[PDB]
Amino acid sequence: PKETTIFAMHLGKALDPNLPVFVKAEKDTNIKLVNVASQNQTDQIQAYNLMLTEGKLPDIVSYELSADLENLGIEGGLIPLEDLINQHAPNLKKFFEENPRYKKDAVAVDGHIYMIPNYYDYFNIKVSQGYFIRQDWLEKLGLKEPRTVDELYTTLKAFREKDPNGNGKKDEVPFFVRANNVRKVLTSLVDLFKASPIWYEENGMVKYGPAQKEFKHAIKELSKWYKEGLIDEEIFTRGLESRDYLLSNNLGGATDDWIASTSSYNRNLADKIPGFNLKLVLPYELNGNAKTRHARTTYLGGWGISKDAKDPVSLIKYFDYWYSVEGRRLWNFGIEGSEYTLVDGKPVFTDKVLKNPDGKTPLAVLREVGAQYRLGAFQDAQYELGWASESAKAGYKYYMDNDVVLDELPILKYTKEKSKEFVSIDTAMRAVVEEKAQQWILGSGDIDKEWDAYIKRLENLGLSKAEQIQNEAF
Ligand SMILES: CC(=O)N[C@@H]1[C@@H](O[C@@H]2OC(C(=O)O)=C[C@H](O)[C@H]2O)[C@@H](O)[C@@H](CO)O[C@H]1O
Ligand SMILES: [Ca+2]
Repeated sequence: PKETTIFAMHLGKALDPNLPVFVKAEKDTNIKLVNVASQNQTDQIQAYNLMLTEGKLPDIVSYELSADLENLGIEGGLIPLEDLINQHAPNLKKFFEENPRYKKDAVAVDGHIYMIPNYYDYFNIKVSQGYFIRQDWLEKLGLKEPRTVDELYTTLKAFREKDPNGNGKKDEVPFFVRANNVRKVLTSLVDLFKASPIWYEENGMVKYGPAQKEFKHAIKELSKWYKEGLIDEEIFTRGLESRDYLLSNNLGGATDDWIASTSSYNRNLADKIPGFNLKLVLPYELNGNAKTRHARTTYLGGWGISKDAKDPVSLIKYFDYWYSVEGRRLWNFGIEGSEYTLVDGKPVFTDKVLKNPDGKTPLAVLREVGAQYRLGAFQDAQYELGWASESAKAGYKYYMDNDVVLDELPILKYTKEKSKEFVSIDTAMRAVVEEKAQQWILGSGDIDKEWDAYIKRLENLGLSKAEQIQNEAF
């Protein structure tokens, strides 16, 4: 039994090594994880920053912000992994050989690998979020499916004012989102208005979304919709249970969220809310613009081995376990005999996952056992297709066939000084954006009055230099 410290959080939860997935991994690898993040910590960014001041680094450092993680490597906090992989990680060695695009995500500008990313199965499923609306509420109110942002506005107003759930109460929450930080709230609100809360590419150039007039318009509109009760008054505080709560209580009318899990509610709530039909629609058009910037990335976050780890060989073997057939299946599907059984050598989920008696989504059930826990593993789309509804599967194709999805800007990588400065600027600007966007949407500040000063503040923090760094790396 090898006791191994780790910093690991995901979706606001510190990794619990007693979860079934990690107990099995412990048996198979003899690695016993001990988290340095405690169970009452839910802010991964603040926890990571605090962790950096605590002295000795944990053996394994997992983090969702890969640019920060790579900077830690460049500074010597994380060790290079490439020799460790070549000598002791045959599964990872093979994975990088077979997948050059994925290998590119793991290699820093200086040629070292400081982290193993958590890869999506991008070349099998590359869409992410889509727009959903309560078709049964449309039918009840005699309304057509809205196809433009103005029509959405009018439709949401009808949801708010005309009691579509039929209970005589003004309790409807027309548009809602699902998030565990301010960035994710903004992400699922501003795409409506063809804005972006992050960096994006435009004709060969890299631009900062929150500095654009499209973002100003998005926030100004959202402020109006907020005041009129068309978007959830609790958007910034409701947290990751928002969708579960608002749909299961027949309050929510529309959202922007991941296609498979959001599609699971029709079956999930069919008995509880007769006629419930939360239906995928193409992104609403804004003056003819039919595009969404919601796309799956090749990876999200990653983990590395710190300079303070006593036994890195043992740890790279732990990293490698997740790329074995059995280890990858474990990460993706949970435990054989519990979450799935093998049928002709292929995992098929059980009723526990597919027909959960407490209305948990299939993905929610899988996360509860430690499956899909973001570390540095490789997702398998067969897991997603294994619980996705027929409507979800048709939905992927709907979005792809209609060419509405714009690829995400890959995370750019820089040389050491530029990387340190970019992350510093990017982080400082993020704080300003998230402060002002809340103030403006909630009505405590006036965006028309304050926008120019906000832009000057971003510039003061280094927006132009960040723009230059981004475009050199592009
Ligand atoms: C890597 C990871 O855990 N990503 C999180 C998202 O998970 C995706 O969610 C869905 C879905 O249909 O809901 C399908 C994908 O298979 C799965 O990877 C998602 O939970 C998101 C919510 O904000 O958070 C990501 O970190
Ligand atoms: Ca009502």
